[PDB]
Amino acid sequence: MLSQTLLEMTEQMIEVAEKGADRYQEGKNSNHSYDFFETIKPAVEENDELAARWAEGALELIKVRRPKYVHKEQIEAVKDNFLELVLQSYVHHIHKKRFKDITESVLYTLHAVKDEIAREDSR
Repeated sequence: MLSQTLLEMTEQMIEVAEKGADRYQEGKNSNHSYDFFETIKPAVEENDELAARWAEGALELIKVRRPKYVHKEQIEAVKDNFLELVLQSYVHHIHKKRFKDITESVLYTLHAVKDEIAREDSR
């Protein structure tokens, strides 16, 4: 792989998360029934694939050279929170505070990985 791929995947997840946050808020304000098999399920499946490939790349990144601000446990925690964030953006059952907490957690780790990449890619 190239750090370039990881970076793109990182930015893709950030966008999924930010667009997800807006979808969540819009759903709480004025609910809309999203289709399960045609929209929700495929969104989770696609993002599940994205998250897995990202994690493997992120983990590779930290093994080759010990990064300054990102560690394994942090990378591993993204998956479950990210997937919950995706599902809830459509069904929005969880409360505002909880949605914010997982979104904040996911975004920070994503930004951290992004920072490490840029820092090490610039030598």
